[PDB]
Order: sequence, then C-alpha cells, then structure tokens
Amino acid sequence: GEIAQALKEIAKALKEIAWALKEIAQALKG
Amino acid sequence: GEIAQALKEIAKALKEIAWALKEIAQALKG
Amino acid sequence: GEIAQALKEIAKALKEIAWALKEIAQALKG
Amino acid sequence: GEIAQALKEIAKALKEIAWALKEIAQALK
Amino acid sequence: GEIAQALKEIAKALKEIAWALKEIAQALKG
Amino acid sequence: GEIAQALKEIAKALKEIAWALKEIAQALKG
Amino acid sequence: GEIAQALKEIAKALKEIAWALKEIAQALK
Repeated sequence: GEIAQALKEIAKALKEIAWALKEIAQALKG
Repeated sequence: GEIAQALKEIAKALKEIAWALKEIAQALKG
Repeated sequence: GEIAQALKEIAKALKEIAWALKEIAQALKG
Repeated sequence: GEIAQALKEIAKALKEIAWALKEIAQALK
Repeated sequence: GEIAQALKEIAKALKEIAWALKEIAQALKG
Repeated sequence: GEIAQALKEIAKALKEIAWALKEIAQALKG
Repeated sequence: GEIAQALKEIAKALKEIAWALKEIAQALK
C-alpha cells in the first residue's frame, strides 16, 4: 500500500543517513 | 494520498540530512 | 488533513536539521 | 486530534535537535 | 490512545537526542 | 497493537541513537 | 501488517544509525 511504501522510503533514507555517518567516521580516521 | 505524500516529504528531508552529513565528512577531509 | 499537516511539520523540522548540519560543516571549514 | 498533536510534539523535539546542532556549530566557532 | 502514546514516546526519545547533542557541544567548548 | 508496538521499537532505537551520541561526547572529553 | 513491518524497518535503520555513531565515537578515541 501507499502508506507502507512511503514508510519504506523513510527507512531507506535513514540507511543513507547511516552511510553518510560512516563516511564521517572514515574522515576522522584519515 | 495526502498522508502518503506527507511521508514521502519526510523521506526527502531525510535525504537532505544525509547530504548535509556528507558535507561534514568533506569538511573533515579538507 | 491535520495528520498530513503534522507530518509536513515534521518534514520541515527535518530540513532545519539538515541546514544546521551544514552550519556544522561550515564551522569545520573555517 | 491526539495523534496529530503527538506528531506536533515530534516536530517540536526535532526543532530542539536542530538548535542543539547549531550549538555544536557555535562551539566549533 | 496507544498509538498517540507511542508517538509521544518517540518525541521524548528525540528530546533525549537533543540533550546528548548539547552534551557534545559542551565537550567541544572545552 | 502491532502498529503501537512498532512505534515503540522506533522510540527504543532513537534512545540508542541518544546513547551513542553520549559516547561521542565522552570521546571528545578524553 | 505491512504498515507495522515498514515501521519495524524504520527501527532497524535507526539502529544502523546508532551503530554508525558508535564508530564515530571510536574514531574520536
């Protein structure tokens, strides 16, 4: 359903946030 | 649906957060 | 609808968080 | 509605998070 | 209602995130 | 209900985010 | 339910965010 799909898009965007934070982790380690 | 669309706007805003975090990682690199 | 409108407030708030993160990025450059 | 007003409480806490992030930026100068 | 109460729990958890971010700011100050 | 319970899981996850942020603050203090 | 399962996916992504932040803490150590 459309509400379920939109929520899934929210979860995907949150994963993108996790990845960007890992990029920050690596930047600090560099 | 309006609830679905609103949720999709939340997903989009979360993507902007992930981008902002990339700018932070970039500021750290250089 | 009030539920949709409240969700849009949440998206707006998340955008403000994105802009604040960019302020963090800017401060790290400087 | 109780559900809408709870969502508004969520929006308000998110604004508090944005302000805290601004405080971090300020700390960094 | 149980759904509204759960949303209130989310709001409270987010407040805790704000406080932890304030802690980070304090740490950066000195 | 399953929706209320899932929202509570989200609240719990947000609390883990707050704690991780406190870890970041601790690391910054040495 | 599909709505509940999607919200559970949101919870798991948030946990991934908590873990990424832990890695940032470790990096700062």
